[PDB]
Amino acid sequence: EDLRLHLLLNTSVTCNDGSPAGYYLKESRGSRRWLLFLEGGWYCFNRENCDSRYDTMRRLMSSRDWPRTRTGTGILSSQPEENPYWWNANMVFIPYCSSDVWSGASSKSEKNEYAFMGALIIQEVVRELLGRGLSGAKVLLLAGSSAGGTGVLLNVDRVAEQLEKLGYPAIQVRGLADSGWFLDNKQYRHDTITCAPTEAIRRGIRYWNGVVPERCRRQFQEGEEWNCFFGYKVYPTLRSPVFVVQWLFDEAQLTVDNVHPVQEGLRLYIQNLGRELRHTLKDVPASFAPACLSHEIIIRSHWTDVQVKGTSLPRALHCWDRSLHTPLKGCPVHLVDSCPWPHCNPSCPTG
Ligand SMILES: FC(F)(F)c1cc(-n2ccnn2)ccc1Cl
Ligand SMILES: *[C@@H]1O[C@H](CO)[C@@H](O)[C@H](O)[C@H]1NC(C)=O
Repeated sequence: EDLRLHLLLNTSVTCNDGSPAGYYLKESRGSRRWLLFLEGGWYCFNRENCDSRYDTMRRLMSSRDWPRTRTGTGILSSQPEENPYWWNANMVFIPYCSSDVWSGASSKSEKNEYAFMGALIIQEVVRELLGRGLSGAKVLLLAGSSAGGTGVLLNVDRVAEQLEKLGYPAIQVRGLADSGWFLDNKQYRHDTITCAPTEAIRRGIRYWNGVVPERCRRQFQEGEEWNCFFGYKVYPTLRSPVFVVQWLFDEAQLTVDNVHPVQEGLRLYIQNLGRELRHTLKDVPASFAPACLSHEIIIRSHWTDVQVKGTSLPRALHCWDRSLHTPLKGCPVHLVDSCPWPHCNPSCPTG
C-alpha cells in the first residue's frame, strides 16, 4: 500500500459533505517528474440524484471512510515491470469526492446542501505539494480516467497558469486524458436516467457553479459552457500538451447513447460511432485509440498489453516524452485504429 493519505491543510476545500478533501502521495527522492492522477466516477447534478449517490457511493462524496493508504497500479505503479513509462516518478492519486467532473467552485452553505469544489481541490493539492518537493519539478503530468479524464481537459491550463503566477515558470505542465473524450451525438434510442449528457451537464454547471477553461468560455459564452465538457470542442482551445487515450467503442459512451445478434440498424450505429470518434482524433497528434469495447486503461495493472499498430501505450507515452524534448523513427505518438468493429484489434482487453 505504497501511497499515503494526506488530508488538505486548508479545510475550507472539501468533499461534497464538507469533510476535507485530500491526496495520496508516494515520493521518489531521485526524480523531478510528478504524476497527479484524477479519479473518475460519473457525477450528480441535483439534490435527489446527489442524495442517492450519498447513500451507495459515499466514498465519492466524503473522506470520512477513506483508507490511510492505497496501492499504486498501472501508470501509478513504482515497479518497472508494471509501469515501463514512469515507474520512478513522484506519484499522486487525488480521490474524486466532488461529483462535478472536477469543475466545481461552490461551498456547502445555508443555500447549498453539498459543496462542489473539484476545480479548487486540484489547485489546493498543487499548492500544498509545492512545499513537499513539487517546487523542484521539471514535468507535472496531470492525468485522469473517465470523469477524471474530462477533468484533465478542464483543468490542465489552469494548473499551468497557477504555477506561472506562483513563480514556477520552468515546470512543464502536460495532460493525459483517458476515457474522457465523449461525443454529443444522437442516441440510439431516446429523470436522471432519461436526461442526455448535454442537458445533465447544463444543469450540473448551474448546480455546481462549474468553471471551464477561459478560451473555451470566451468562444461559447454564457449559457453554452456545457460545450467545453466535450473533448473535441475544448481540446483545440488548450495551450498545454495533452495526450488523449480513448477506446473507439467506449462503454460509457454507449451507455449514454442507450446502447447495450446485432441487427443492421445497431450495426450501422456502432460503426458510425467508431468513425465519428476516429474523425475527432484526426488532428490530435498525441493519441492512442484502440478499436475495443471497454472503459478506462491507464491505472489497470495490465495496461501494458493493448497495442495499436504494434505499439503499446507505455511506449507511445515514452515517444511523446521524446517528442517534447518532426517525427521519431519507430517511436510513434499518433495511434488510432482504423478497423470498424469492437475487437477487430486482437490485443483488446478480454474482460
Ligand atoms: F459522455 C458523457 F456523458 F457526455 C460524459 C460522461 C462522463 N463520465 C462517464 C463516467 N465518468 N464520467 C462525464 C462527462 C461527460 Cl460529458
Ligand atoms: C483556502 O481555500 C479557499 C478556497 O479555495 C481559498 O479561497 C483560501 O485562500 C484558502 N484559505 C486558507 C486559510 O488557506
